[PDB]
Amino acid sequence: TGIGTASADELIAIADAARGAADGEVTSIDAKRDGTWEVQLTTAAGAETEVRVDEALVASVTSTDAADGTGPALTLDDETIRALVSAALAEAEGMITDLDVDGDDVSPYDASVLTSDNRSIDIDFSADFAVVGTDI
Amino acid sequence: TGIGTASADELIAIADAARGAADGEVTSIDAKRDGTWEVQLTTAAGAETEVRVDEALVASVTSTDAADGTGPALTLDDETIRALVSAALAEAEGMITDLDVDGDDVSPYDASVLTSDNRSIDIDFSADFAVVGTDI
Ligand SMILES: [U]
Ligand SMILES: [U]
Ligand SMILES: [U]
Ligand SMILES: [U]
Ligand SMILES: [U]
Ligand SMILES: [U]
Ligand SMILES: [U]
Ligand SMILES: [U]
Ligand SMILES: [Zn+2]
Ligand SMILES: [Zn+2]
Ligand SMILES: [Zn+2]
Ligand SMILES: [Zn+2]
Ligand SMILES: [Zn+2]
Ligand SMILES: [Zn+2]
Ligand SMILES: [Zn+2]
Ligand SMILES: [Zn+2]
Ligand SMILES: [Zn+2]
Ligand SMILES: [Zn+2]
Repeated sequence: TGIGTASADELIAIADAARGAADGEVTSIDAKRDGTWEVQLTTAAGAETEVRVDEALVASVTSTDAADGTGPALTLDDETIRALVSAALAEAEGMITDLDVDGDDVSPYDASVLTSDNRSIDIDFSADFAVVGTDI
Repeated sequence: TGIGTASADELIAIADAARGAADGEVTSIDAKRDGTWEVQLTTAAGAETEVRVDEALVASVTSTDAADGTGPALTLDDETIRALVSAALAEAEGMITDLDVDGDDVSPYDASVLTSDNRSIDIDFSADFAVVGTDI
């Protein structure tokens, strides 16, 4: 794939990840061909560790709104995210920026595509994943 | 920046990160302009949570080699990674694939650049960060 990075900041992040999984100072950062990195740490003594370092996602709660006093009928289960992402990218090419199942019940799903133009396209979909609305 | 993704797989990863920080099924995935995502989860009851989701790096130990029976004189401290990454990219443009301070003592530092050509350039540097060697 596109193995490697041009970012000192990323390499430093990868050194830092490894630095907290084992003792010793960093003596090698190496891109494996899957997408992961191997970092070698090395103690004053000469003890070598090898640390795998992967892209992770960390999730922290930001807000909260207790029960108004209805759950959701539909949801962004894995099926549903994959449908919307095709449907949306078919209708307009670019980066997906928003998916929601909030909607207005006859258009239950929404996606926002961002485009080279830096022009946002708010797309509206039927329960059956057909385009029913655009806003460019 | 390049806000968004064309990857259902990434959105599903982001939904999954959030799914494990709070209860409820996912009803919104939204890219914030820093680089993070907000996921809204929603319980059967109607309780909304918002979850921040960031790029993280996770580090797991892979191997180990106890003391042969010398630590490292030099190391890839943050200073040193930033020097090598410029020095290397100056000498040859592309993605950095390896940094090491193993070397042969008169060339204490090494970098590997990967290039559009898919041609690897193994570069060799003095303690003073000058190029002393290439291998194309
Ligand atoms: U390795
Ligand atoms: U990621
Ligand atoms: U909320
Ligand atoms: U949204
Ligand atoms: U938000
Ligand atoms: U990253
Ligand atoms: U090792
Ligand atoms: U290396
Ligand atoms: Zn609130
Ligand atoms: Zn899943
Ligand atoms: Zn489903
Ligand atoms: Zn709608
Ligand atoms: Zn809309
Ligand atoms: Zn071993
Ligand atoms: Zn640091
Ligand atoms: Zn230093
Ligand atoms: Zn060398
Ligand atoms: Zn070399």
